[PDB]
Amino acid sequence: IKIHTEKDFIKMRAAGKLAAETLDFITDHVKPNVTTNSLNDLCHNFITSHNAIPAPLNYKGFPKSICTSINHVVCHGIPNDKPLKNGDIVNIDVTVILDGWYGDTSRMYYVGDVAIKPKRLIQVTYDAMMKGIEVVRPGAKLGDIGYAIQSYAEKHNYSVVRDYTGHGIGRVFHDKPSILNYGRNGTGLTLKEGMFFTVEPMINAGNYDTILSKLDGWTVTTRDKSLSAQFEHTIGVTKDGFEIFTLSPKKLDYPPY
Ligand code: MET
Ligand SMILES: [Mn+2]
Ligand SMILES: [Mn+2]
Ligand code: NA
Repeated sequence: IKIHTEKDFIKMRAAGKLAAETLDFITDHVKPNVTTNSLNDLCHNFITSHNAIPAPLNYKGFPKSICTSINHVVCHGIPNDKPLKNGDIVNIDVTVILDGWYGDTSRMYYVGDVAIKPKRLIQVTYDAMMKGIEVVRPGAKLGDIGYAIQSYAEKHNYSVVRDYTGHGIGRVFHDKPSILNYGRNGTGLTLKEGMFFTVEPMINAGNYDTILSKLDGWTVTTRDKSLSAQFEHTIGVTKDGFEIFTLSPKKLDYPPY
């Protein structure tokens, strides 16, 4: 696990800011009848016009510049030509590379008028992410992150996806260690100043089991077809706490926006 210094923190602040600015920008474009392919092109040109690279583009063959995951899609959805429908929920997940450093962040968006139950799932997911980030400091352990997220989700009768995790990040997209979204207090490796990683819980309204698309090699869905929501931030461990690199500059942290 790589230990970074202040010079690298400066670089990660800039990459994370741009990733978060991409998500602020896309907000007003998420409407009924818009396709995820349209949203991908909007984000692509925003990213590149800011002197940066969309990390997902051809990453392990991924065919688009962002991930867009609708309703029972858990993560890694591929932008396509289907119109978004009133009542849908969508995760938009952006990663930019700026001067060689990766900024990774996602948020949930409402499409038109959304029902009470999807809105509850979204809110719980955001809150759970923040419970996880909030334990981070040198001497805390990875399992403390997972316990905080899992406890918060499960107290609301939701489940935590096990098969996909957060990750180290910096000059690499996906580095050590794996940041599990479930766990037990006081277990796992010890956090240290200078570590960078993501916190990206996926929370299901039903059971935690997921399925990977046999057809596109990427799209993950809930096995029970229940709704799933996700938020993500890129963070760093400081001398006595954490720093989030991907905060929305416009304070568009969670919907409604
Ligand atoms: C094809 S990019 C998959 C990236 C994943 N959504 C992440 O946040 O790491
Ligand atoms: Mn991401
Ligand atoms: Mn990530
Ligand atoms: Na979803």
